[PDB]
Amino acid sequence: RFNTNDETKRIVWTQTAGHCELCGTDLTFDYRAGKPMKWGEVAHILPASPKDTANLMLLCPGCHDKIDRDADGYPENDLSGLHQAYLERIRLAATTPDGGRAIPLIVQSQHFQTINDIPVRDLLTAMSAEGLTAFDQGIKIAFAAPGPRGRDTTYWQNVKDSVQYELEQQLKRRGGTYGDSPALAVVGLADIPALMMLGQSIGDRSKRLIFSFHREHLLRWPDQSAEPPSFLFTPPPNGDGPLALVLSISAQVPVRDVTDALPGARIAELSIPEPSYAMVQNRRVIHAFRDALQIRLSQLEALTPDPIHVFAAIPAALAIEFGALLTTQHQHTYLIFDRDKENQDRFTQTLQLGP
Amino acid sequence: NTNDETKRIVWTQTAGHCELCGTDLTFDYRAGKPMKWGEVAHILPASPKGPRGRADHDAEAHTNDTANLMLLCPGCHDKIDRDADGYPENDLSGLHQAYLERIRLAATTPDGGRAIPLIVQSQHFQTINDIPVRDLLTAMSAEGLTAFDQGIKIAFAAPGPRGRDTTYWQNVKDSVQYELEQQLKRRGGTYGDSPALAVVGLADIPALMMLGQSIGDRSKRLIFSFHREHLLRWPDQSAEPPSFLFTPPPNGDGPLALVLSISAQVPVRDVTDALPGARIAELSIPEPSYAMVQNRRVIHAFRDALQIRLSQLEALTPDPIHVFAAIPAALAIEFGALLTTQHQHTYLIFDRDKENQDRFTQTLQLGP
Amino acid sequence: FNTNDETKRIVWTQTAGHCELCGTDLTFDYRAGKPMKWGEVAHILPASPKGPRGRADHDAEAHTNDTANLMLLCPGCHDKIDRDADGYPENDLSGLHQAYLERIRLAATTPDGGRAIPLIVQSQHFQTINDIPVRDLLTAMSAEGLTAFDQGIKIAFAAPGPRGRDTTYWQNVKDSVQYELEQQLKRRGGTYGDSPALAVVGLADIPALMMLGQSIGDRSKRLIFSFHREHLLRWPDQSAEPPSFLFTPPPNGDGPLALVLSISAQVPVRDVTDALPGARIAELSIPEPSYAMVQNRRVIHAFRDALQIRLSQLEALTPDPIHVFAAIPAALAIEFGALLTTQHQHTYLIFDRDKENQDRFTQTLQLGP
Amino acid sequence: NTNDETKRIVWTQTAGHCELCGTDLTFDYRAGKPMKWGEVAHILPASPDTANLMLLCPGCHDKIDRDADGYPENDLSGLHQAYLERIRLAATTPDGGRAIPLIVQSQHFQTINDIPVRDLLTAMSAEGLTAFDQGIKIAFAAPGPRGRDTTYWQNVKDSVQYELEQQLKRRGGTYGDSPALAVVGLADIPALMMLGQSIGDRSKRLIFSFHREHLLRWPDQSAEPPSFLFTPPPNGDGPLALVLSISAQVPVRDVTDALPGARIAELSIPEPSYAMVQNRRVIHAFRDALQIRLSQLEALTPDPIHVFAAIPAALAIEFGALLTTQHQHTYLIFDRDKENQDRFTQTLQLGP
Ligand SMILES: Nc1ncnc2c1ncn2[C@@H]1O[C@@H]2COP(=O)(O)O[C@@H]3[C@H](O)[C@@H](COP(=O)(O)O[C@H]2[C@H]1O)O[C@H]3n1cnc2c(N)ncnc21
Ligand SMILES: Nc1ncnc2c1ncn2[C@@H]1O[C@@H]2COP(=O)(O)O[C@@H]3[C@H](O)[C@@H](COP(=O)(O)O[C@H]2[C@H]1O)O[C@H]3n1cnc2c(N)ncnc21
Ligand SMILES: Nc1ncnc2c1ncn2[C@@H]1O[C@@H]2COP(=O)(O)O[C@@H]3[C@H](O)[C@@H](COP(=O)(O)O[C@H]2[C@H]1O)O[C@H]3n1cnc2c(N)ncnc21
Ligand SMILES: Nc1ncnc2c1ncn2[C@@H]1O[C@@H]2COP(=O)(O)O[C@@H]3[C@H](O)[C@@H](COP(=O)(O)O[C@H]2[C@H]1O)O[C@H]3n1cnc2c(N)ncnc21
Ligand SMILES: [Mg+2]
Ligand SMILES: [Mg+2]
Ligand SMILES: [Mg+2]
Ligand SMILES: [Mg+2]
Ligand SMILES: [Mg+2]
Ligand SMILES: [Mg+2]
Ligand SMILES: [Mg+2]
Ligand SMILES: [Zn+2]
Ligand SMILES: [Zn+2]
Ligand SMILES: [Zn+2]
Ligand SMILES: [Zn+2]
Repeated sequence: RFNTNDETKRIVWTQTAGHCELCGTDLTFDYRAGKPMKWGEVAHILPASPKDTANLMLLCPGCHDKIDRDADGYPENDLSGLHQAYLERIRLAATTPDGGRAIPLIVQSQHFQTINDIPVRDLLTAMSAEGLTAFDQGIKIAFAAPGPRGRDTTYWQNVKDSVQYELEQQLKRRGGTYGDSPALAVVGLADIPALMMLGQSIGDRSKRLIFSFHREHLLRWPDQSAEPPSFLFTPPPNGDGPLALVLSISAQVPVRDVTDALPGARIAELSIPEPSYAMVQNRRVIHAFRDALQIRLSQLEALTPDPIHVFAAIPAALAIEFGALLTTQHQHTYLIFDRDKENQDRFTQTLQLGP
Repeated sequence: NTNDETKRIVWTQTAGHCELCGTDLTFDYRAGKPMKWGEVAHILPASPKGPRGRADHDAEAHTNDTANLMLLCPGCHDKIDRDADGYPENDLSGLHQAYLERIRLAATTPDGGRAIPLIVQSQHFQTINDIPVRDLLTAMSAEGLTAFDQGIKIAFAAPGPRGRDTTYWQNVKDSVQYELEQQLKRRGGTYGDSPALAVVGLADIPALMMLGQSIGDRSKRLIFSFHREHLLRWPDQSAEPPSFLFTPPPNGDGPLALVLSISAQVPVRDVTDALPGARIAELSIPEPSYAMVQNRRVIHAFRDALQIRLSQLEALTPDPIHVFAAIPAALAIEFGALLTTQHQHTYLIFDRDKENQDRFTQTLQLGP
Repeated sequence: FNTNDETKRIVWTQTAGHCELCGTDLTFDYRAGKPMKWGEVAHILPASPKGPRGRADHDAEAHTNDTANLMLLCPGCHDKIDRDADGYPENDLSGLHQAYLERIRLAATTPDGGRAIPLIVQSQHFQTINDIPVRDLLTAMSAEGLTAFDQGIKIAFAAPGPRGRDTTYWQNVKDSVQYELEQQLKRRGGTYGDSPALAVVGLADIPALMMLGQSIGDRSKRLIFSFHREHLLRWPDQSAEPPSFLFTPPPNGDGPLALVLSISAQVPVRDVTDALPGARIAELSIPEPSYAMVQNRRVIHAFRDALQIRLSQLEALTPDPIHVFAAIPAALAIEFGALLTTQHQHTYLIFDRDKENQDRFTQTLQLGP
Repeated sequence: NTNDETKRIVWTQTAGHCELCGTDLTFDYRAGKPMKWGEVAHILPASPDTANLMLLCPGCHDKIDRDADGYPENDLSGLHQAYLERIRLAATTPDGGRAIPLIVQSQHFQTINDIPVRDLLTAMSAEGLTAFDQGIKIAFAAPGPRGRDTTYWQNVKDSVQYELEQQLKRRGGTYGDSPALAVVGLADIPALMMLGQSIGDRSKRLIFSFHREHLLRWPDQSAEPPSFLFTPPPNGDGPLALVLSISAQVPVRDVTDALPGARIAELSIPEPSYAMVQNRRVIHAFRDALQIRLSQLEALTPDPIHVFAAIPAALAIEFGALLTTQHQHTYLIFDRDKENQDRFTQTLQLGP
């Protein structure tokens, strides 16, 4: 055998997480089975190379005899390559909480910042529950109020440059074990058009987790277990009319309201069986919505080079993912219609994406 | 109180790190002394009036229950006990058990050899484009792949005021053919003669194809994929690859166009616009979807299908094959990997132009 | 032997509520977002002589409430110093304790000098790591009463390609200075106002830093900072008298007019005529050219005054462009460019050392109107 | 109109000074008097949440709040937020100490004088430099059958830089800054110069020097740098040799031997001593003097400068780091080959 002190044993036992390094057997199995843990009988510590605690291995008796066949406490072959690889896999898992370094971001409309102001703590506790760890004050920004020219292209561009400014400064704050940028923990509560621009700013090609505000559960997921709802599709009819995509997710949009604001519209509908305002039970719902949506958008874009007119009844989190989805190099024109308080809540064009 | 054996088990099963922040609790790196500075923290306290305390909780049973004990750094332990509402019982247990299983799965992962991590990302998007290093190494570790270092991470210079111009593609070419070769060379001694490359890319489709052609020879290439939902984790190891449907090109003369409707459906009208009179051959899947990269098998299926169709098309035209691709990043790399030596025909890669109303424009010519 | 509550409250007050050894905020939990006091008032010299750093000569009772013996530390830094007394000796902890409290005292007593946009511009044309720390720039600004709403802009030119600093390379520099920087200043626009001041530090290609200075020369409120091989972003000596700048006029003739700047080092005349045969050489120099000559911003101002009028004279002696062969610090390369921001600007051709041409001065960038 | 937590927060976030004048409002405690936190200071909103509350002294309070309504007449939000930003910057400074320990050595000095990482880490720790992972302890590779040719030295550089760059990727701190580099070297001078060639001098890098007695700790941090005396070279057509008599007086006879006809310019100190590196500023002092003279010598001739240095190890690394600019002048480094009675011999070429 190989002589070792108690500290050296406790170091080896700890760095290896109590598993044999060659076969992976959990050497703490006896304690788990209610038996006394004989640390010295259930495992042998020896050097990883023939002949520091960093070069000592933890082996089950069965594997020790296999690699130390002369019973001289030293391996016959140089097992340092496998040994270091083992410790590295353990180190990576043990440090995994480092990957939770995240940036809180709460984007609200001035209306909701005065009605349902989201406190940063509500997002931080929801983040903490999922292993997302903030390290500084969260970003809390409100969409600027539109001026005389309304929410023209300049307005929407300044909103994008503002959000991208705020997130780019914090994303520079790299850390962890590999210098990665922190994750973005983002929640939005604003009109659908503004939340789409929030998605346009953040994209979907970075470690970012969308959170959803709920009247009762706050930003905690009402049911991480719920199965995402089916996203059913109704294809558009034959014709030359303007192509309209109706999203009936939060509520069933009356197709009559869509053709009233867009006469002759060719209506394509993406819905869930029973629309409900709280249908965002967990983040997997948001992902499922994206997948189903992009599949249909590819089908609709193939049906026309003309703009796709969107009439959406979707929760806030889905409005963001929608916007984020449309951040590829490819860009098709989408004309976002929203119920306009200035026109009796009738659908009117609010935002144009892409060319 | 927790006995010594149970505390030793807590230290062992956690690998001596803080379960909430991941700090190494077995060593002081500032002064370099090995020391124990972690604390075995109780989720549910002994006294019902302690942090997370409850009336009918049996403090005698859970005093030595490993499901109730966490290895925490001194600071994290202070925080969870001084904000019991911010760190509720359910929150801690879920993270607690997730942390243990992550370690246990690493300990029981068979060694899969060494590989050089390679992240290649661009900046032609109007949003942040950043692939986390840890996620690639985690994905690798799940396959028994370890690295002597965190590997290579190349970011293409962003497009200048003129969009993706000649200067831009010159930089992309320099990044793939000079920067990468130089960083791989400097890793020559550490990784060996023919080391495996664990590659993940999220960059221009024409660029990823150039990357593939450059690494297409590097024996043992492990293409990983960035997924909008699962990031670097494979969405489904058990998912069966889809059918790669092919449409033969129309007989006659005209530029032979190769359209790939994989992540989405490429409207034919966009191809003929940038290449009129084109003879189009489409490789597609029944349901084009950004999310279709469920496992490396799907990538293996695409190369096998594409390999055949490239052979057919390459023997149907003398002139170049004009490519109009809507394909995931992982498959765009595998496209180029087939053009390294198994398909030495000239290929003209087109791509969407933000400065020309989304029209297709010629980008890189990939061939001998 | 116990620290009373008044003293512990002083310790928390004088440290700004942060750990003196790792700098974490001990007044707040950022993960869950609850204001909480998770710091500990640690004792450098312990009460018991057997404690970490214990001494028999130390009168425990006398210094139980002595701020000089009491450090606010996070719980982890406290365990480490007490579990490795050999590695954290009392004189090192005392020295760090005083350094930390003095830096707080200096911040609290700095008069408010306004806001400024931190701007870092660095290249990658060197064969070593070139990285200006962000904290060091912000700390130099704060030392001058300048604060910022964010950590500012940091632009890192693309590394040269396989062909060295080729045409593609200098195009990227142009795009980095004229497009990337302008785009990030526009995006900061609003937060900082209409005409915000720029706290700019550079360590990049001499021609690139001049083009930078030219771009930012119009935008007033320019505060140049300097990376120093010894003092980093801190000015070496605010009280140092700027050096005198000697101007050698050019000889009369029809040859190309060359401006030679010998400030960081003496530019050998043979190198200027090697690259520009028959050059009429005018020189601005300091008595002892040195890499470390930028002792304070007044040095940069002296270089401006010493040269502003001389550029007017030289432009009158030739209609052709002026060829610049400069061995100057990064901060002065930016100031030079800022001088080239006049109406009907005379053209300047910047030469630079060329690693591809055995260190010969090669023509790089042209700077004009 | 504030609670005791809000006051404790305002007092802790302002470090206990008035935000307008900067007086230490804890002065009464310093004078041995009980602290009347409520009588020595005023907490008042910054404009006509704790983030928008100011700590002021009574005198400064009576000036801004003249109408006694409890609010300022003018908006002091700009000054107040600037003050908190400055305090925050100072308090987080220990976070700017993230460093990478690098101990580069030759197998000879490694076997004869292995420098332990502990000794580097404790010296770093005293200067506020805090390592976050295992230190990098390297040994210069052994030469092949071609010796230490240009290939060997390019592998040395590529090896150091690859490992250095892998740890600099581990950004951190408050602004994502790359960690500082804490480096000590104990190897032959040419190898130490190539170490400097690798790290450069344009990044947060702090050299440490192994001292015979004081180890990796500085002998005297108050010691003023020595005067670096320069002897101009003789006029002639011979080879220009630069002799550095810093740790010892180089015998010109040994320079003439290795270089017949050498024109010797010398940089030395009044009393060459192996212990002259009393602190880092001595190294900075050596660089400045050296560069001022190298500029002078380079202007004399385009011919290569032959270096015969008797210098401490830390200075050898700084010399190598100094010659990392775009500009490059050929420098031929001569070391003593122990296989020739310690006769000087060219071992390394730095230049274009
Ligand atoms: N035919 C039709 N019938 C009914 N509504 C229809 C419609 N056609 C379109 N709509 C609109 O679709 C969205 C449904 O409401 P929602 O709550 O499910 O989603 C909203 C939305 O994403 C965004 C902007 O709200 P608004 O502009 O009112 O848009 C509304 C509604 O007008 O904020 C979300 N939001 C509001 N309050 C919230 C809260 N308390 N908690 C969480 N999210 C909340
Ligand atoms: N008619 C058409 N419809 C839709 N797209 C069309 C098209 N005609 C061409 N295209 C292009 O096909 C690619 C589809 O997107 P994708 O994600 O499936 O594949 C991309 C690609 O491989 C590479 C460069 O991106 P891009 O230049 O946008 O190429 C896009 C798009 O422009 O990065 C991948 N990528 C982007 N964002 C990602 C993310 N968030 N996560 C993981 N991978 C991501
Ligand atoms: N005959 C000659 N002799 C000496 N130099 C000569 C020459 N002929 C030309 N030159 C050039 O004069 C500049 C002197 O160096 P400097 O530091 O005083 O100024 C530089 C410059 O302003 C800019 C780009 O550097 P570079 O391209 O190397 O220009 C070098 C050098 O090539 O960055 C500055 N810079 C570099 N490294 C730095 C550091 N570590 N810390 C702070 N600032 C640093
Ligand atoms: N005429 C002449 N007279 C005296 N020396 C002369 C000479 N002509 C050349 N030389 C050489 O100049 C260098 C001065 O020695 P130094 O110790 O002051 O600095 C050395 C050097 O930087 C590097 C390589 O050492 P070496 O190869 O012996 O080169 C020696 C010596 O041979 O290691 C440093 N180093 C060695 N041991 C050390 C220790 N114990 N503590 C701290 N630093 C130590
Ligand atoms: Mg059991
Ligand atoms: Mg054996
Ligand atoms: Mg506890
Ligand atoms: Mg505690
Ligand atoms: Mg203590
Ligand atoms: Mg403790
Ligand atoms: Mg008042
Ligand atoms: Zn085993
Ligand atoms: Zn922790
Ligand atoms: Zn601390
Ligand atoms: Zn005052």
